[PDB]
Amino acid sequence: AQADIALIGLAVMGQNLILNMNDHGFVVCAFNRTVSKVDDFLANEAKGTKVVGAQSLKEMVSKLKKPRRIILLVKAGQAVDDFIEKLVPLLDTGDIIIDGGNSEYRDTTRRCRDLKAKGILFVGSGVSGGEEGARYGPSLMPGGNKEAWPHIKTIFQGIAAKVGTGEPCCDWVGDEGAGHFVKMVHNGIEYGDMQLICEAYHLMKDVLGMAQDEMAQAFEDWNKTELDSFLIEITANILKFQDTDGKHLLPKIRDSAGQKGTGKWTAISALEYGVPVTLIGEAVFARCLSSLKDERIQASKKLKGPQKFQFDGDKKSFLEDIRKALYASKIISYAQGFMLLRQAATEFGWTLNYGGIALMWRGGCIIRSVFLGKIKDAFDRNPELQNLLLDDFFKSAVENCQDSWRRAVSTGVQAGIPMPCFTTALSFYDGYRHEMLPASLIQAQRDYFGAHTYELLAKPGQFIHTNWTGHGGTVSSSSYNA
Amino acid sequence: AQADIALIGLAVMGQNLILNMNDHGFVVCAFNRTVSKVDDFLANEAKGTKVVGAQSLKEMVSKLKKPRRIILLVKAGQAVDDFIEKLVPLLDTGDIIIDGGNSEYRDTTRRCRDLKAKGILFVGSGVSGGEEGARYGPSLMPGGNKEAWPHIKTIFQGIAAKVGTGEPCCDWVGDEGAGHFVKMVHNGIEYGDMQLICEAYHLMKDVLGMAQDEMAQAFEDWNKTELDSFLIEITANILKFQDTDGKHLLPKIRDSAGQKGTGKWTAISALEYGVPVTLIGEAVFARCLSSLKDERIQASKKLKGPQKFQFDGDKKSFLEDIRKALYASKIISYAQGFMLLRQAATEFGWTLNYGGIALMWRGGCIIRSVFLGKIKDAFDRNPELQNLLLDDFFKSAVENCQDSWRRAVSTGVQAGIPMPCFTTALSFYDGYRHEMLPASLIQAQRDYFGAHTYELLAKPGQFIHTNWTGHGGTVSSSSYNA
Ligand SMILES: NC(=O)c1ccc[n+]([C@@H]2O[C@H](COP(=O)([O-])OP(=O)(O)OC[C@H]3O[C@@H](n4cnc5c(N)ncnc54)[C@H](OP(=O)(O)O)[C@@H]3O)[C@@H](O)[C@H]2O)c1
Ligand SMILES: NC(=O)c1ccc[n+]([C@@H]2O[C@H](COP(=O)([O-])OP(=O)(O)OC[C@H]3O[C@@H](n4cnc5c(N)ncnc54)[C@H](OP(=O)(O)O)[C@@H]3O)[C@@H](O)[C@H]2O)c1
Ligand SMILES: [Cl-]
Ligand SMILES: [Cl-]
Ligand SMILES: [Cl-]
Ligand SMILES: [Cl-]
Ligand SMILES: [Cl-]
Ligand SMILES: [Cl-]
Repeated sequence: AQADIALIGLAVMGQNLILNMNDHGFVVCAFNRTVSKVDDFLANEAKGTKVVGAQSLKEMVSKLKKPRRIILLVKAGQAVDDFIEKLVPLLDTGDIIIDGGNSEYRDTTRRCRDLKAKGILFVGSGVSGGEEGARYGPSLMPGGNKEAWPHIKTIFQGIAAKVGTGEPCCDWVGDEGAGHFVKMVHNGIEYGDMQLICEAYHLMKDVLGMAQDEMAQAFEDWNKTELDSFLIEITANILKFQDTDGKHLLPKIRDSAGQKGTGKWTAISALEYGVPVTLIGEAVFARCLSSLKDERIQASKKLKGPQKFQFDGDKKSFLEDIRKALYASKIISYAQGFMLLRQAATEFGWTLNYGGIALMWRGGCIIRSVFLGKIKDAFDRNPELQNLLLDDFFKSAVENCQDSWRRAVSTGVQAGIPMPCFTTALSFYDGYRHEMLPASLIQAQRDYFGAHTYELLAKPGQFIHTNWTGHGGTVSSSSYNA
Repeated sequence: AQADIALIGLAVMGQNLILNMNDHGFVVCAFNRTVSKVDDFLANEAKGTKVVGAQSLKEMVSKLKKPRRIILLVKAGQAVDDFIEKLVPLLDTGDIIIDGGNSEYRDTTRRCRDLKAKGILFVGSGVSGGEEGARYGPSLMPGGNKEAWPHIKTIFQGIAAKVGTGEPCCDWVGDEGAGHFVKMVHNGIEYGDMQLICEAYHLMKDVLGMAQDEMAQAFEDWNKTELDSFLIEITANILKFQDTDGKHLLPKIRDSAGQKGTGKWTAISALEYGVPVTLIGEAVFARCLSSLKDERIQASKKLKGPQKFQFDGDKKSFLEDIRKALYASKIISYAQGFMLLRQAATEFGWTLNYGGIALMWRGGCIIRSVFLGKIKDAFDRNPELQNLLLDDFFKSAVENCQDSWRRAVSTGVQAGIPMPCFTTALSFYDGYRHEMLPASLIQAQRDYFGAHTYELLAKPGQFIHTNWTGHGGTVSSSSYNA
């Protein structure tokens, strides 16, 4: 019983998080399905550390101080269940397993309940920050069996990104799958932000005809203002980056985006619970569309765009327009994200601290933005805040960007530039701010062909069927949603 | 053994389909969970028919000619499984159960396999056309256990809508859940169409300031050309329709769209299998957004739109623009739908006849369109057609609408009119026709923060990790999708 904690999984996240814990003075026992990788790790990256290895689960468990604490950082899915099944017979009541991978929240909820019945404390925790964050200070979103929290708080908050006054970007999120749900939403917002950034870049490149380094500079400048954020920052660096041959690397890269599930899950959750998280939807679909690379090559030969477009305006003015469009859309991204969190708390009874979640994102986090503090403030003033757009800071920002936003989109449309996210964000804003929508026509159509019934504005809750054609029956469908 | 067939479920679809079969000379045994409704039906709507009723399943089954044929038209979900469980003990090998409701295809696949093992032939069939279609001639999309097809073909094709030369809008779709899958896609396309129509109506109302009856006329006119279709037709009727007090009915209707699952399922399937069916996604979320009626009233108080917009152009010219925009977007809706069908065939091994499916939609069907014949022709010319937009008829149509399309959207944007479907449709067109997309930047970002690796254009399939920051490690994540 010499090791403070064990970690399973020796890819980018596992190796780096191990070294982080080591640097903070914790003895860590490393393990991996492919056992050869343990030795390779101890002989290289962990060469001069306190890290110890195991050749088997049995051995790994035996090295742990009680209550034993084991972290899993492996590919999400069956692998996590595989390890749990093997560990349970080796563990004692009160022992703790922490899944730090990108697992679906429903899986986490299930595992949490199963293991609790067996006396084992299960934590499902989101980890943000990628390689760098794992190595030096990640954002941690722990949820599950809170009985575990007291036994992991010290390590977790110990290694977590610290901000300003030294406050850790890691606090208990809530019960069962709450941690992984929050992490899911984190990735939804991330997907959205990345896609919007791509659309800005596409406008800079193809409407304004800017050079790679010129665009790098634009992002670098944007990073000093309201758009101050991790993603804007690295985009600037990416645009600057030169390959060993002196040419820029980005233009050499294949334009087919991968995805590993979290974005998709966010969109699916939104659909299942009826939350209009439109940006994430378009972001995921945009990745799918880019995957059709071969099709797009084919299509580019037959489908023509706007034939006669030339940008005849002030490039500098339009660049600023792009900036403001990006800012407003970024705001919608986050607002939708928080709508989804609020909906989850309602669906599952999780007591989520929205302001707190915002604070956890200030460091070691992919969606770190200068305005996360503003989000916290918003929920402080009004914990029941129904939407970020209703808070003054965000309402004002969007109001100030609105003109530029519409200008950028209209121009984009005229130029033939794909802006799935810019447009969906604006459509959402325009939809959400409208007291009357044409959805009443949808109701009329449904009642007309399917007898689904509808309600009058003047008396909501009472459903009616109308004999639209004058030749229909009286027997209608029932009024229900599904 | 006097009845030819039984049907369970006495709401709009069931009552009407029973009367349809009765008119074609088939003796039908009616049943329902709430048995009192059986007698009510025989005493009223079926008062002068050959319909017979049962007071129990046992009694209903005993009235059927072998092989026994039972149709289920009840609310999708558990209720279907409930009846199957109760029926199986009463049935003989070779008997046939037909689920005509809007069931999820995965449920249908499962039921089909389970019952096959028990000697019972299961058909899952989509039914289109609503009340009027059920009553006089529906589109029928039968799939499941093909051993049943010969035993139901006569009745099914008998009551199905007939087109032109008298060909029935009903043929065998494919194995297991294929029928219900096709039906799901049908509803996806339908949701998309309806939402597009609402957006055109919104533009007519709020940009062009047209009167109800004037807009009614516009749709009536549009229904004579390329937009000739069921939904355009009924929209014209709905706009004209006056309540008992002489005022138009539509403006009295509450602005909150319901949904019963199929649209949502389509979008989810699309996400799960990586097909960019963007229109259905926006259509479903638009309904969700409309449901936030109370929130929208609140938001309309705080969130301002474009302050200084006045339409200063030719109304007639812009009305035509809207028409062309609608047409192009409608085309995208169907194109996306068939991409999903193609994907399903691949995923599940279903041998789907795309042209045949288009033909089934020509009558008694909510998405009846004048150009369904064109879709059939396209797949005739090229059964491997990867996308409708690649066919000359559709390529040309979109090419001719393109200008008006962008004009409509750009104007809509400036006026502050929500166009989630118009804009997603156009974004998708612009994305799909582009050989190069900014997705390369997403790949760069992913590799930069998460070491997800990427490929070079010049050598696809070989994944690389780059040390973007110059201070990172060599251990990356693995390259995989999920
Ligand atoms: N309405 C349309 O235009 C449309 C078009 C095509 C297909 N469909 C599908 O066809 C099916 C029938 O649609 P519909 O609109 O006619 O009726 P519905 O409103 O969807 O369902 C009402 C029928 O389902 C029965 N039912 C509800 N819950 C039940 C339960 N728990 N156990 C047993 N029976 C139950 C009701 O029986 P009780 O009388 O005892 O309550 C009634 O007979 C549905 O699956 C629908 O999705 C609908
Ligand atoms: N990469 C990131 O920037 C990022 C950021 C935050 C969180 N995460 C999440 O954290 C976890 C680790 O991510 P990662 O990128 O470091 O690695 P990864 O590529 O997602 O997974 C590789 C690790 O999982 C193990 N593994 C794969 N399949 C397995 C199976 N069937 N049974 C047992 N182990 C299996 C591998 O073991 P072997 O060596 O034996 O093959 C290896 O240790 C993932 O769940 C990921 O979603 C990733
Ligand atoms: Cl991640
Ligand atoms: Cl605490
Ligand atoms: Cl050609
Ligand atoms: Cl339907
Ligand atoms: Cl045949
Ligand atoms: Cl106010």
